[PDB]
Amino acid sequence: MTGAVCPGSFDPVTLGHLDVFERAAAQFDEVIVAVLINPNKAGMFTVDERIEMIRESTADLPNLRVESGQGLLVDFVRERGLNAIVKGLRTGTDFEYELQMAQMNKHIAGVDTFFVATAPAYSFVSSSLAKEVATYGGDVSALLPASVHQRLLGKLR
Amino acid sequence: MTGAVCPGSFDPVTLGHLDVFERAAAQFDEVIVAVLINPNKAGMFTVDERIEMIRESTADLPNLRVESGQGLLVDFVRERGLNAIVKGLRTGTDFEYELQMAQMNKHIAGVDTFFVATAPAYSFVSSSLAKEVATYGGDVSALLPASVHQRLLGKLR
Amino acid sequence: MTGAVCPGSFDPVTLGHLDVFERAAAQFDEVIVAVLINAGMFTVDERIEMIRESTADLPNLRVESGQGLLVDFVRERGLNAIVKGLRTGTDFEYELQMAQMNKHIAGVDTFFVATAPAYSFVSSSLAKEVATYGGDVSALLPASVHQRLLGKLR
Amino acid sequence: MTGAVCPGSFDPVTLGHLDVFERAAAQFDEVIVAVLINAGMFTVDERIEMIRESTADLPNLRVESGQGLLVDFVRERGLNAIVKGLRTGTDFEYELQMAQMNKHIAGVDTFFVATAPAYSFVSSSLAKEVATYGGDVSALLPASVHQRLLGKLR
Amino acid sequence: MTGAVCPGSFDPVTLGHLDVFERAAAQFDEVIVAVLINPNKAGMFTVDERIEMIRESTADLPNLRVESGQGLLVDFVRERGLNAIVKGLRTGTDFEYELQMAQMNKHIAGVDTFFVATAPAYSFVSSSLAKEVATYGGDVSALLPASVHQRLLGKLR
Amino acid sequence: MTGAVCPGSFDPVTLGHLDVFERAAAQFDEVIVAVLINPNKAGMFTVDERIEMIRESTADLPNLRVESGQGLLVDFVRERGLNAIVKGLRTGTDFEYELQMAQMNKHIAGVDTFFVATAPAYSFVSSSLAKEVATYGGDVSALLPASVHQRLLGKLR
Ligand SMILES: Nc1ccccc1-n1ncc(C(=O)O)c1C(F)(F)F
Ligand SMILES: Nc1ccccc1-n1ncc(C(=O)O)c1C(F)(F)F
Ligand SMILES: Nc1ccccc1-n1ncc(C(=O)O)c1C(F)(F)F
Ligand SMILES: Nc1ccccc1-n1ncc(C(=O)O)c1C(F)(F)F
Repeated sequence: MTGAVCPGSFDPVTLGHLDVFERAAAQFDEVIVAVLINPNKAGMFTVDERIEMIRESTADLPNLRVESGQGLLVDFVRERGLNAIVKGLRTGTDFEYELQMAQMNKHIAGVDTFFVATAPAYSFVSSSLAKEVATYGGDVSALLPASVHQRLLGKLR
Repeated sequence: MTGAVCPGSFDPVTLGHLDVFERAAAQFDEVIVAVLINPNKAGMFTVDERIEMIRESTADLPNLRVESGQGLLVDFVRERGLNAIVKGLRTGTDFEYELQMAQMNKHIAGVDTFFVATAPAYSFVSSSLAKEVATYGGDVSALLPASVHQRLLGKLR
Repeated sequence: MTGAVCPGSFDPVTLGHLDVFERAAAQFDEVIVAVLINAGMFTVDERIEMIRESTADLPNLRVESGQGLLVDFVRERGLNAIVKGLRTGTDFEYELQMAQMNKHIAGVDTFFVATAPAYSFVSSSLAKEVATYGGDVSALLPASVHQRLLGKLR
Repeated sequence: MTGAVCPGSFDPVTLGHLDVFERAAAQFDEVIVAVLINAGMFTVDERIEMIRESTADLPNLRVESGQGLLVDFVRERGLNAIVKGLRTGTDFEYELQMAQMNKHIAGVDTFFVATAPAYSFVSSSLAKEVATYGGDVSALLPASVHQRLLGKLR
Repeated sequence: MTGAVCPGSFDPVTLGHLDVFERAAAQFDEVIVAVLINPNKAGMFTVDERIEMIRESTADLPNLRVESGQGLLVDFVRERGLNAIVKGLRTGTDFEYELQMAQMNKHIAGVDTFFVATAPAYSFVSSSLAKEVATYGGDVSALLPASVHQRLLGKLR
Repeated sequence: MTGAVCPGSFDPVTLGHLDVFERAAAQFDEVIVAVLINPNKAGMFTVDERIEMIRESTADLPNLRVESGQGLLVDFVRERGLNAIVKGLRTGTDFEYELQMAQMNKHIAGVDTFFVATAPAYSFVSSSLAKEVATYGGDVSALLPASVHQRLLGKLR
């Protein structure tokens, strides 16, 4: 059985992330989405809220599961019998930064990273920019899953 | 039942390519190396020679096979009942160019592309630069598998 | 009386190009599309025709063929601005060199716009290549252009 | 009636910025410099003042402070174009994301211009940093700004 | 009488840095490693510790010396009667950022900057990423000189 | 004695090249400008014309000499008792390409490469773009040494 981990803060999950999840679940026997908890930045949504939002949006992916993770990612991956990470990239400068992390993760733990190019429609979407825009009344409903948008309006109120 | 195609001209295969093959073979049930031939431009090596050099250096990968082709890569992929391409990247400029072809390939045929970061040792190795340096007498033995180096020197002489 | 020139080979014009034309047309009183003679699929007249067909709804745009220095083309028509679309940061680096050169020699400025997201991967070159091998590029090209491209391949 | 907004923190405005203002002013009937309140050296009023002082020769330019979404600022003034300067391909990538977002949510377009070559290395941040340690940045800043910067450091 | 300054925070020095030091020392009559301290931000290591770690791994470079400083790098350079800075680069984004500082430094003080490309093996090594990975238990022994690794582990414990 | 080689086609030498030559001659005891002859592309100026133009523009650099070179650059460098190359860069994408060549040259012959950032005024100038512009009556006199411009007008007639 093949498998990969899709890591991120997902605060909140976007349609870009979801596209990556779907494409991973289509090519690996199992996919684990790792929602990374950071004690430093606490973000807009709690880890449990983030997990629930992802589960709602991935309800039709039976071979994908969602968990919280903390600390060194390659430990999270290897603890679950896997040794691949799958991540989306939206630009060359994204690649450069992620490349050093991928080479580091391969060096320290033998864990591989597979990158997928963003769907063209979501090349400009990020969690941070979506939150920023929404905070000032901008409409980001076309960039987020249905599950997220309603919950986002709520947090803003 | 998972699988991916690793495409290239492989004229000749490099250690960088072999690294990608090994990493693909580790993460997918089957891997097909697609030796893509330009029927209008002979390279340095014939199709038979390219395939032999790849086979000799992949003998320890039981789930990898090598086949040639031409025309649209996505047709090669789909006619084998697969839907994924695996390719290596070295730079951010690599990524921009490949992103465009990856997005085109997904658009016209639904085929996805997964990129892996080059092993650091091979980030400067290319088929073209290896051929160029060897043409002028530089030592490229450490960048090419054994199956390649002296065949290359033979071509040049 | 504002104006800009949108240059390119446009062989053929894509929906990515048309997007840039419309955006230029929305912000400048006068837009001239400059079809540059440089070697490819469509003749200059054919390219001009495909563009005119696809830009009928833009009253302040016209299409002309051009040769020689782009800056001469621009200045001989009383303008001093170029409008061009970009997809990547590598696009910017290459175009930046030409933009600074053009400003240096003739005082002609260049305004760049970011590609629409949907057309990130579309280029004349790649569309021709894919169509040549039977790939469907109908969603990447103006309706008129697409039929004409089929015709060339036959 | 064409127009564009040139946004930034301008803390302080540099000769690189002023170059972009002049170039925008040359191609659009109306330019509004938007001084964004976000945390730094000069107050909003001070930044506005330094810009007005340095743009007296541009009759079709005015300077206003802004808060909230840039697209709201732009649309509430009847415009739908942003003009911004770029130095590198990395600049383009970051700005491209915001430009496509801004177009998506409000239909506001963005036009980028390449920096003048002489100002490739100038930024408000680096000029302040260097001046703070006694480096001479007088050739990188408008005459007025430079005196005012000295004053802040004293 | 030729000479160059190799600047950095070196918190801690990496094998990538050491490679740059060695290459500078090979091409200039004297090299000064400038340990630049932010008087307002303690790093992980004190100035004395940073200098010791660099000295212990450069003992075989007779024409290299190590000194700390703060403020404008160009003043450090000129007060030693020198006019050149030598720095390593890994990426094109590295280059854009350093180009801006190099052009500023030439403008204000006439000091030139020479960049060298990272050794391929170290292209993913940074002081910050090494500290981050070690903080969470990853093995970074092969990216840091002997003079550094266990001191780092000691800091973390 | 320290030294470096400054390689290029220099067809014709530009003020950007000259800035690099001056900065190299200021930091190394000797500099050799290697005018690379290519049998494929024959260019606008003969090798001897290119050498003469460079000598005129570098008349006040007594520690810089100009020679023609052919074949593998690292052989040219090592044959002259040197093991450094100095080259200018005008952008990050220039760096990426040159980086692979620098890593290759270091690998095959132990020859180092030092890069210098372009003077801001010449960031847009190249031999090719200068020739192209001049061919159609554009004025590139501010971008080329005095020696070149007159000779360029002549070739165009
Ligand atoms: N936008 C996007 C599209 C495809 C794949 C990934 C992304 N992506 N990458 C990082 C992030 C983030 O904001 O955290 C995202 C996005 F949020 F999903 F858009
Ligand atoms: N060098 C390299 C390393 C990892 C994956 C791929 C490669 N790669 N990439 C492009 C090319 C090329 O020849 O064009 C190669 C290489 F050839 F395998 F080395
Ligand atoms: N990694 C590296 C390799 C060669 C030259 C320099 C470095 N380098 N570059 C930046 C940095 C950094 O720590 O920020 C380093 C490293 F730290 F030495 F590794
Ligand atoms: N333009 C420039 C500026 C500083 C250093 C180098 C250059 N450079 N680099 C390559 C080339 C070339 O055209 O062959 C040049 C230039 F031609 F000098 F501008």
